[PDB]
Amino acid sequence: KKNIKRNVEKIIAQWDERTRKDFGELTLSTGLPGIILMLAELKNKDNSKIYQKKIDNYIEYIVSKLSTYGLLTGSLYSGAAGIALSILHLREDDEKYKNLLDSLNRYIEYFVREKIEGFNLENITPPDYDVIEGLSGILSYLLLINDEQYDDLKILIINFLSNLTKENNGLISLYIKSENQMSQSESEMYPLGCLNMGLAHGLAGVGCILAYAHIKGYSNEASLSALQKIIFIYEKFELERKKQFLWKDGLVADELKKEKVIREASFIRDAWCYGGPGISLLYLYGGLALDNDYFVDKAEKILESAMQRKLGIDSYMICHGYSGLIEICSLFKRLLNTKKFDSYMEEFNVNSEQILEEYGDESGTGFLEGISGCILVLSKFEYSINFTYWRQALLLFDDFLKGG
Ligand SMILES: [Zn+2]
Repeated sequence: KKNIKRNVEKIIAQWDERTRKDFGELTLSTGLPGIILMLAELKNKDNSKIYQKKIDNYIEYIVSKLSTYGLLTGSLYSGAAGIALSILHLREDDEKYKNLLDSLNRYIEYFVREKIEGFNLENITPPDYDVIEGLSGILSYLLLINDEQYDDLKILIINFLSNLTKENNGLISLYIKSENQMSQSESEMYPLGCLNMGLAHGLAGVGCILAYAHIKGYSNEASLSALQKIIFIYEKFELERKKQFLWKDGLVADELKKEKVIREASFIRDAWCYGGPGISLLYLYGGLALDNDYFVDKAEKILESAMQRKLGIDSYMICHGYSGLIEICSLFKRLLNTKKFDSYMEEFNVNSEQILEEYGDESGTGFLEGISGCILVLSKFEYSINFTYWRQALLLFDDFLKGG
């Protein structure tokens, strides 16, 4: 397939122009860190010395912007952890990469410690704890660093997350008040608030990160109890019968008090960020971390249901499109050696040319929603050695069974 090369070239031209002349451009979500990851994964390819030059260009461009403006966030998708993830594989190549990563890490530790200190549980909102902007996503990156100086930070985050699974409002903690929803659509969708049940912004994501922390060597009775409780909550509120393997995006106070779903959702979708595909990671990781065969076997059934169904899928993007579903299947196959998703993976790769050509320009070039995320997926099918840690950003943990 010669069409990856053409597309990459145009992406490079877009970013060469942009750097020759805003906040978004330093983010994993939409900016240079996602671009650096896509190009870095193309190292086997013929133009890889040109690609490494661009990477270094974009890196120097990044430090220059950091030196002038600073960062306001340590977050995986908008802050220092996403920038650090994007260059982590270069750590031992040159002193300049290691120097940059050390700065990022110290800022991250400062950032997290400062966040936990000024935390007010009454104002708890998803970016506090979540994958995209919060501590779960930051921990995903942190757990790739083997330096024991970060042990204290890791444990501080782990304890802080676990404690959010405790009952508060009499009963509550992770519950989000209507006022503290991330946008007004959600404020109006949830006028009495909700417990967010998505991977990206909710309970599954905390669960995954706690399971991953345990296999990495970082857990205590309380974090394991947080993980168990999270899975128990998924098991309790799972939809039934014709809606087996489905979950609403959010659970409201009364439903939680009743311990059943009361009001049906208007819109559930099959996505990484919300719904079955992302939720299947919780069961997979929980099942492997807790040595529960039932959870692992359920994880497969949940994902398989979503692959069959593809509820709400209208694009090939990572976040809530088909490339994200595919990459999750590829992770299942890698860890379990399951053949269940082989046909979907094969069909996606057969359709690869049409996927890139019809890929919207409206989604931009970035990782999370843009074309470069799709290229990353397609590229690791063609050459499965990962030169980078890009998968960490999606909580796809290739090392989950490598131990600690
Ligand atoms: Zn999404």
